[PDB]
Amino acid sequence: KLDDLHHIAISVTDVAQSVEWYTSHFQCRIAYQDSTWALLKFGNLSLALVIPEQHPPHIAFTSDRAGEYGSLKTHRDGTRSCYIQDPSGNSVELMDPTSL
Amino acid sequence: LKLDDLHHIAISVTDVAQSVEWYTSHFQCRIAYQDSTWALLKFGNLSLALVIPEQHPPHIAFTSDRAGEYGSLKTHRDGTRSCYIQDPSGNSVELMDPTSL
Ligand code: NI
Ligand code: NI
Repeated sequence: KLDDLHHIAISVTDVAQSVEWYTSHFQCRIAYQDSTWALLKFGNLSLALVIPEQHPPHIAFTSDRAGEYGSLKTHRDGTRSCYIQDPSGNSVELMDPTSL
Repeated sequence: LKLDDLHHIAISVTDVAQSVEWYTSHFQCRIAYQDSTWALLKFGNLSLALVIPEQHPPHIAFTSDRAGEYGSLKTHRDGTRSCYIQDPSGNSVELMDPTSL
């Protein structure tokens, strides 16, 4: 039972400009969008386009042991996750599968 | 109608050996490939690549029925094919020919 990626947040310089580009190149759906970040649903996961000042980039995994690495925070959408960094300084989020 | 997939992500790390240890410790994932310049970790729904940026550039790869419409496809040693374009912010984007997978 391999852990899954849940979503990847990459830095962009202009959210509307990015959403225009990704949706014209890729078969995807705009799940959420304002002026500081956007979320694009793909078939196997979702891609957040983020202004790093407003929403830092990161990669999120599901983990049965997310709690063992940090205290789970509850988000407005009802899911639970915590953040850590890998040895390089990359932001890694561990989603609580039970909160999905 | 049918959504495209993210096929893999390659993120920059400072040290491939240590990064492999960390990810394989924190997550249920399989090492699929590894050298001193990069590694490929198999998760459930895609693969994660850990690259030294100066050897293998970080990028996100998507499967696309129209990959060849955006750039000339390149058959890689492993048989698969893909082009590389750039998003407005300069993020490297690889498009995979689904028939080559
Ligand atoms: Ni997140
Ligand atoms: Ni690639």
